[PDB]
Amino acid sequence: NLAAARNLIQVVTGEWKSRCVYVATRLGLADLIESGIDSDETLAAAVGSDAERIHRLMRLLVAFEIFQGDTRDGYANTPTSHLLRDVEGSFRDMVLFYGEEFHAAWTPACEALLSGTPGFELAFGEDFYSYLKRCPDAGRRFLLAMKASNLAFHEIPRLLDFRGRSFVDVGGGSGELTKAILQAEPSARGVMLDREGSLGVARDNLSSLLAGERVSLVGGDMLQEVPSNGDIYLLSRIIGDLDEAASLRLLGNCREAMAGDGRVVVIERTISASEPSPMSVLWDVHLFMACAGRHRTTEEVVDLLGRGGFAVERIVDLPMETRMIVAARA
Amino acid sequence: NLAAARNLIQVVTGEWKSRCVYVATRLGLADLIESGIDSDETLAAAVGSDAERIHRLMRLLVAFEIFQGDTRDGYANTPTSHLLRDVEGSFRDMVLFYGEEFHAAWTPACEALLSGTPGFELAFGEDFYSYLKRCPDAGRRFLLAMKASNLAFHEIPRLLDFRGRSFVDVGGGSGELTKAILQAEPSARGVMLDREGSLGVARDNLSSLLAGERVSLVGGDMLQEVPSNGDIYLLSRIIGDLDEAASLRLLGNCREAMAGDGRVVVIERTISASEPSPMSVLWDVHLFMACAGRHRTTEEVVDLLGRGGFAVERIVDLPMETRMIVAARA
Repeated sequence: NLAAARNLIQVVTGEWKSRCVYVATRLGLADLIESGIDSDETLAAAVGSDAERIHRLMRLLVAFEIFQGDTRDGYANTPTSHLLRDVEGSFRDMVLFYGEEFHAAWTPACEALLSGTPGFELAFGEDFYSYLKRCPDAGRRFLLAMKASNLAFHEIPRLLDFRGRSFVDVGGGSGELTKAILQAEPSARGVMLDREGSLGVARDNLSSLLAGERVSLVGGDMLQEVPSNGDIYLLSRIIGDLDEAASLRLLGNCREAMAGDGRVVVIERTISASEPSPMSVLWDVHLFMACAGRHRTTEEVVDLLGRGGFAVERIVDLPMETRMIVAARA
Repeated sequence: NLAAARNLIQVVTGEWKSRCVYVATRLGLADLIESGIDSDETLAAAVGSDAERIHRLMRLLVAFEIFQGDTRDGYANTPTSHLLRDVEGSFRDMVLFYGEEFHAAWTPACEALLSGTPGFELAFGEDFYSYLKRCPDAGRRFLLAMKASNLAFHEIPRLLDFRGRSFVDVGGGSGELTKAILQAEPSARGVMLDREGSLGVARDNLSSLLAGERVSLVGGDMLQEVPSNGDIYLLSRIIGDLDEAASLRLLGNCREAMAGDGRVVVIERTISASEPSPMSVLWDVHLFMACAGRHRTTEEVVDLLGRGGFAVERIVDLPMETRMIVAARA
C-alpha cells in the first residue's frame, strides 16, 4: 500500500513536472544559464520573475536532474537540460509544441476516449492535419517539433549500409530521413517521392542536397508507381495509415521496382503483441488523442511483409520507441 | 544523445499518463473491474465507449502496473488501482480534484511563476480559499481530496501513545486528525480548537465522537489562547501559514498551557535544505501554484521551535512527504 501510494502519486503529479519543464523552456533558462546568467537573482532579472520563485522552480528541476548546481556556486546545464537549448537539433520546439497544442489536446481526454473524437479535435475544432494548414505558423512549429525524431533517423545510416547505394524515400514529407541519410553517407544518392504539388517544403528543406545533385524529388502517387531500380526503399510512417489492400499495392510496387537484391525498410512504431514497452503504448494512446491514428503490432507488420512477398531479415529497436524492419524479396 | 533524450521525453510525456489515470478514475474502471466487468467489450458498454479504445487505454495502464491481466482472461485491480476505487480512504477524490481544478491551475504555470499570481488564481479569476469558501461543492470535493493524506494521520497514533492521554488539535479544520486519533485509540480524549464560526464542518464530521463525549470543540483564536493541560499539542499544517511573530505567539501559548512533560507535535511537509527529495520540492511548487503558500526547511522548523522554547525530541518521515516533529519543553 505504501510503495503503491508512492508510485500512484508519482504518476498523478507527473503532469506538474511536465509543466515545470515547459516553463523552463518558455523562459529560455537553459540558454541563459549556458550564457553564465546562473543565479536566482540574475535569472529572475532576465525573465521578469522574482528570485524566490526562480529559486523554487530551480530547486525542483535540479532535484529531478534537469539542471544542476545551486544559486551560490551557479547553476549549470545537464545532458537533459542541454536538449532545451535554442540550438540546432535540440528538443526545445518539441517541448513547446507538446506543452501547448498537445497539453490542450489531452485536456478533454475523457470525452475523447468515450466519443472517439480525438482530444485534439475537441480542443481545436478541426483535425490535426487541418489545423497545421489553417492555424498560422502551426505547421512551421510542428516541423521543428518533429526534428526531435531525427534521433531515430540519424541511426538508420549507422545500422544500414548506404555506401554507393541508391535509395527511394517513399512518401517523404519534408525530407528529414533523406537528409539524415545523405548527411551521414556522402556516396549515397536518393530519390524522394511525394504527391505532385506537395514537394515545396522538401525543395526548400533539401536545397543544398538538391543543388549538389545528391537527391532528386519526384511527384507521383506511391500506390500507382514508385521510382525504379533503388537498392533500399524506405517506408517511413507510411504503412500505419494504410489498410491491408493499399499496403499490398505499395509493397508490390516496391517489390517489382527495386533492383535485384534490393530491400524494403519499414520505419514505424509498432507495439509488441505481449509485454509491450510502457512507452510504446503511451505513444499509441497519444496517436489516438492527436489524430485517431492506430498502430500495428510488430507481428502484423512482419506478417504483412510476408503477404507482400518479403522475408524479414532484421528488426531493430530505434530511439523514441520506433522500429526498423528490414525485408528482402522472398 | 540517447539517454538524455529518453529521460526528457519521459518527463515531457508524463502529463499524458496523469490524464490516463484521471480518465480511468472519472470512468470508474477500477470499481467496474472489481465487480467483475472485466473485458474491453463489457467495460466499453458500461461507460459508453468502444472496445478498441478501452483496449488501448487498458493496455497503457497495465503496462504501467496500474491494472493487471488482459481482456480475454479478464482485467483485475493491483495495489495501485485499488487506490482509485470509490472506497473510504482511497486516492479517488484526490485524483479527480487534481485532474480538474489543479489541471486548470497548472495550465498558466509560466504566467504564474513570472507574475507571482498562483496559477489557480490566473485560471479561475479568484483565489483558491475564496473559491472553496464561496463554492460549497468545490469545498466539499477538496475536503474529500485531502482525505488521501489521512494516510499520514493514521500513522500518528501508531507512533505516539495516546492511551490515557489528552490532546489538543490546534487549527483542526474538518477534524480528520482528531478523528484518526480517536478511532485508533478509543481511550484518548481530545479538544479541537478552531476560529469561532468555523466549527460547522467539524461539528458535523465529528458528530458521533462529540455525542460520545470523547472530544469537544472550542472556538477561539489560537494566537491568543489554547486549551490547557494537554499532554499532546498537535500543530498540523498550521505553522506553514504563520509568520515569525504569529508562530512565536502560538508556540508560547502551547508552552505555557501544556501539562508537565507535555509535547508539541508539528505535522507538516518540510524541505530538507541539503539534498531534498524530488517529490517534496514538487509539492512545494504546487503549493505556490495552488495558493501562493510555501514549505519551510526542516532546519527552519527546528530553529523556530527552539526560538519558541522547545527542544526537538524526534523527527519522523510520514507518508506523502510529510514530517512529524516531536518537541518537549526545553
